Amino acid sequence: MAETPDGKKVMLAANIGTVRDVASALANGAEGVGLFRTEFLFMDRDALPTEEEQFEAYKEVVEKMGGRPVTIRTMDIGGDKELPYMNFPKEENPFLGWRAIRLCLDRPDIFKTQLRAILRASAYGNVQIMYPMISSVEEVRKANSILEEVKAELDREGVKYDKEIKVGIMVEIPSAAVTADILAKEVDFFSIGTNDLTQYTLAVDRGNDMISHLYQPMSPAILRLVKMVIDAAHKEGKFAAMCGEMAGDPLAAVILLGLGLDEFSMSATSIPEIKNIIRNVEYEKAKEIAEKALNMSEAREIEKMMKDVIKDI
Amino acid sequence: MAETPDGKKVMLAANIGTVRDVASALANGAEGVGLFRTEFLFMDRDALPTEEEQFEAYKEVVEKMGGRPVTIRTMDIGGDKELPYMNFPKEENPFLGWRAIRLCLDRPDIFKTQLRAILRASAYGNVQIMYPMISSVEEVRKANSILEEVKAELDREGVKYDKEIKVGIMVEIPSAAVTADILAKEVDFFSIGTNDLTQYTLAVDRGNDMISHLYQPMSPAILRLVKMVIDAAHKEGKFAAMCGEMAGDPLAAVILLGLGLDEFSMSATSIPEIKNIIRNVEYEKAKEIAEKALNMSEAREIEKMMKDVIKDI
Repeated sequence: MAETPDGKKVMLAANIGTVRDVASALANGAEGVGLFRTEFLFMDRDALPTEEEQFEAYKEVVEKMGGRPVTIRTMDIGGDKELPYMNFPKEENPFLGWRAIRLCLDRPDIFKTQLRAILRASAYGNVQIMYPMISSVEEVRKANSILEEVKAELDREGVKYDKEIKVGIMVEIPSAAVTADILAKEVDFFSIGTNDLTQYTLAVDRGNDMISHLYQPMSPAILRLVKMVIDAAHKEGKFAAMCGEMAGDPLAAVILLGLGLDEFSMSATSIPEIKNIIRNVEYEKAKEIAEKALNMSEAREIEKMMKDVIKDI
Repeated sequence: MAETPDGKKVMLAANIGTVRDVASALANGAEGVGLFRTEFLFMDRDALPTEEEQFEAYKEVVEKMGGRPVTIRTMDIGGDKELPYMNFPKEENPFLGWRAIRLCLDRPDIFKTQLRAILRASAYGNVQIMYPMISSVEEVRKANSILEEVKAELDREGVKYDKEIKVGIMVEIPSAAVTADILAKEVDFFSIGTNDLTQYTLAVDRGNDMISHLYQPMSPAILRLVKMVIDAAHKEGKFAAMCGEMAGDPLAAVILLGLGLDEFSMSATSIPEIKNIIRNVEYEKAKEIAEKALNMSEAREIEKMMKDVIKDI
């Protein structure tokens, strides 16, 4: 398992986007699913996914992971996507628009269908709910209110769910990182989504060819937001995960270990590589390295240092 | 002067978008021009503004201000605006795209023409340069390198500029606030652009009516970034300004004052109103109100508190 020579234990989980992916996740040592993307259930179809179709998908993954935690992220879709049954409005900047949790709060019918399926799946294993695109504690409160509604609905129908199901949020909007202490009081965990956190924090559309060079997850700015979220989570006794691609990056492994990240979630094939690094760097050394990294000025300084750290393999 | 009874002074400046705006600024008691928007020189024309046209504009504002500091912001335009001669690319998210300083560093011929006019204008008064849409220190250093190249050009041409000319940045990308301590080593001042800082920090397009209830400049997240910038500037002996619309908002005046903001730049008409608030609130009391505002969790609590604070003045 991923434990430093001096005894610091971390959890390595897998990001998946379909029911099939569980096989590779376990074969590569995944202790759980830190990010189950549910977009496969909504894309390339002409009507919304029914509760039962969603339930069967969630159920199969939850059972095949054999009690390991499965963090299911609710729909993270906006008008930038091709969905004919949705009818999205015209948006000049879709990435800053009506999408994901914002759409769900305005379309409770979609949101409750997915929550009902996830909750019913939690009766068969270890399930966690994760909201995307959270900007403020007020949104989490509204989301959790509809979640309690669905619980009450299933209660009235005689349908079982895990009453202790944990609910967390993707931390991908900068306001969520800067107010992590506030959010920490309302959620059971954070998962740092560095992919979009980098895009919003630097104001850089990764899909834009002309400013690609400005997209730098390994930047002083994002690593300071990472530390912000981890510390706020720990101060409230909650655990901090990361499902962005940084968690699978060997150059970031030692920094994240040093910052006290509880859970690395990544593409399954990256798990053995990160595990090896964790097992070959003391937690006390990693803390020093993360401390140096967070006092650096430019992403290049950090890259060179970590390259030298990985070089010492 | 805008000074609290117990002796805390702040500088009240004016935002302007044309040359003629300077008269109103002086008439309202502006101690400077905290933001000279230069978009008027680029918009609604068929060709780039020449150095001499820009120079004559900058020079007149600088002279009429009579030695008061004039902060001139370089071009802040992207493909969201219609400018045929710029040949902007089609972009999915223009606000996250190739604009302002990112364009200037890719098109230094445009950048140097404007910097040349600004530098020449500084021979006639108190001029300061401000870069928009800075996301990293790497960008500031790339922009300053071009500035020094322009200084060397003027030198060998025998043209005069203020060799002590101060250079600062707009703080509107979240990463710039999170790395203020790093940026403070490379700039002479910050100016907080709360308008765009709010949209980026919350990942909300203010122009999106469907989610415009999420646009909240007076949220904990934004005010915490403001404090971040102010503290970082002061640790390096620099001053922190705000030209975003928050600086002209009477509700924010006491918080901004309490956080230690050095300079309030606003539409000239708003200067007397903010001045009256500053002079009728004790700095010691303002610090406590700011501390409370930053410990709060919703934009509702803060605005509700501030409304009472400035009714009781």
